Amino acid sequence: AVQNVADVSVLQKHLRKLVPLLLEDGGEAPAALEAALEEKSALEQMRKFLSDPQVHTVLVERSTLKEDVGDEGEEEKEFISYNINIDIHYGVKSNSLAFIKRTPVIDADKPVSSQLRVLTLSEDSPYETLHSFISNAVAPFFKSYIRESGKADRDGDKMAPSVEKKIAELEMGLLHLQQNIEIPEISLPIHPMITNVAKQCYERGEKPKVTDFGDKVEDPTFLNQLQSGVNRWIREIQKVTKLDRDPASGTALQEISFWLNLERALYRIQEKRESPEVLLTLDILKHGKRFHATVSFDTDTGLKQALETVNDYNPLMKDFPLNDLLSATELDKIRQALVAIFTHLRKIRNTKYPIQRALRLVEAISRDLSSQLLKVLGTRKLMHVAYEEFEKVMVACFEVFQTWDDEYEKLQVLLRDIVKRKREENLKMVWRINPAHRKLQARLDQMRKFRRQHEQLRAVIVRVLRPQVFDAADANAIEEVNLAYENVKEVDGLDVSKEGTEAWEAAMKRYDERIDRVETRITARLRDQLGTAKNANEM
Amino acid sequence: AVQNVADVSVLQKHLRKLVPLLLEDGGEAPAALEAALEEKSALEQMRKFLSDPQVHTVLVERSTLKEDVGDEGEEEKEFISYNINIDIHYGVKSNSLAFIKRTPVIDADKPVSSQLRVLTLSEDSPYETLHSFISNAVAPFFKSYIRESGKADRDGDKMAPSVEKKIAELEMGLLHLQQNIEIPEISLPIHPMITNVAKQCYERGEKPKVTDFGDKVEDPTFL
Repeated sequence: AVQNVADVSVLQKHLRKLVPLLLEDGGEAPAALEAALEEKSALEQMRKFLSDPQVHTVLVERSTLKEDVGDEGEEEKEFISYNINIDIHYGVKSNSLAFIKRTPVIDADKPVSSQLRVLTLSEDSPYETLHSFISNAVAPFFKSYIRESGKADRDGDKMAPSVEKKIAELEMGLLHLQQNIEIPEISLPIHPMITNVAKQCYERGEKPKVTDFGDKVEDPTFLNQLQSGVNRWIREIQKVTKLDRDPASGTALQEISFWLNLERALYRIQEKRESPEVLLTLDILKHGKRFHATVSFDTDTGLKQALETVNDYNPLMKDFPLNDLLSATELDKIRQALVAIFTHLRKIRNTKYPIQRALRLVEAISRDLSSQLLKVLGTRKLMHVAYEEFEKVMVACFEVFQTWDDEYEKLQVLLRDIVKRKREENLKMVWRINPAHRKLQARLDQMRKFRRQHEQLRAVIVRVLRPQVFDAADANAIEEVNLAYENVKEVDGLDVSKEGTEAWEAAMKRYDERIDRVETRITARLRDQLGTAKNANEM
Repeated sequence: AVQNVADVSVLQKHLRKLVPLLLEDGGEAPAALEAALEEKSALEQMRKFLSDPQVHTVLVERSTLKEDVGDEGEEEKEFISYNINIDIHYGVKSNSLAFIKRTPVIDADKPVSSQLRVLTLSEDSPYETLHSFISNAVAPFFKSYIRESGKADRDGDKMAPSVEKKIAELEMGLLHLQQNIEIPEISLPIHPMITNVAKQCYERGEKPKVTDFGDKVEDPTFL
């Protein structure tokens, strides 16, 4: 509710004590914070924040500014820059603190931190952060709250279980979190003095030497700065190298993009650390026997085993038929690409790959198929596709689907071959894969059925419905069947909604009620025309 | 990861200097936080949380307990206590501080506070808690970044608009989550000794009357 408006001093001191540890493991309320923190620009902002019972967002940041300095000797300078915002956004190269007022007006007499919750910003990957942290912060908490509150006990309100289900839908629906951000390389995050000195020592074309750095070649502080910069670079490249998109929650296109991305990134970083600057930095730090940095660089590459992990190039062997599929618009070329990609998947046998990842990618390929064949059938315009042409295009599509079903069975055989490999290590043996195109195909196949019967229902009208070939019921029933036919023809087509199939089923049971009316009429004509004899028109 | 691990002492002292600023709004560490320091189970759970990268979540629950009273007509007092939680739980009348590693790898040289992620919760209503906090935490920030980072111009992931609709329907459902106070029936407190005298004189098969308490019927402090 609305209460007394808190003062600047109490919360200012609170945040001043809280920040420096959370920001740089210390600092004890740095003066750069207090400079613009006490500024009227921030002061009136926070006065409005406390007073207005409508704003509950704020963002106090402290960017470690990378001040580019043009003076000769170094490239950049570390800087401190406190920033004030009333809205929350991704601060670049900084972590921020947000404060949400749980009470629309906050006072100091009640605890400010009790009526206001604290958030701290992530700069490395804010989206992955926020997702994983809200999951781990609410999903078990909300489950425990549901259990203790007995929401399952009172069935009058059943929306809390649904909101738990949709929280789960969020948490398992987006795992990529805009993964594969395509970070191929960065700048050199090491000591700038050495880099610049070596730059002028090499632009002269005289092979930068040990002595030209002066005492810095053996200075303990200079070598420590080199070690810190090398450690920062090695940590950054480790972070970028350990990135690996989850095979699920994505697509085959995402997988191939990630594969090519990591390939080119490792290609460029295996050519970047070989620059003379890095070599001379390592040499002159080891000159002072800085062996820890050397062994870290030797062991913290973290890319070699990844290099053999990507040394399989049958991935591209499959990717080429994947591009053929993405370019495919006709069924024959579609299962030609399927045959090719199956052959390449059989060829993957000689290489090493995570088998669960491979199975997930196979399922992703199956649903990518489902999607492209769906757009193909939509292109074929089945909404009013003619009878015989519907059957013909169905024969083509269904034989293509049977070819891909044979491919699926051969993939199961390849999975048995995988298990033949797997007796080398004997890990988990759980397999479950099912493309949903089945249901699509399900609808497909059932439509075929009505088409068949409708053909049978046409000629007999000229034959059995015609009077010995009454006229009134004859005309009535032909109008019945024709209007019901146009109804079941324009009611549903390339439509993929299964509830559309159910509505079609209702339409066809009305169809069949007219059919059975015709059956009763023709059988009545039968029986009233019977009783004479057996021969020909009698029976 | 485990290459360098922050010590128990440094992290525990950081929490000791951090908690009172939040759960007392700038106060000083109480005897509950002293127990938190000395709680061997907490002492081992924080070590497991800091070391094991399998779980990056820890929760400290400054609990309020219904302290029994002997006063002259004044209801039972509340005593501040502490609880440790590797996982997270629905705390009741017990404030909570959650610490989940923003940086999955654990390094003592890396600033531990800048290696961790700080959340907190006071028990007023989980419904409005989750709704308002997710709203003012993700809506402006998420839409601001997707609009400003050029992702709205990137077709690599149309995942973002779908999850925007997802966030919106979270906020809708959680704001409509305002139905029940959820206070159907609570235990009736009188006093321990009267209740146990009644139970012990009835379990024998006898009706409790004024006589069983004996002297307790005319004791002004007891009454």
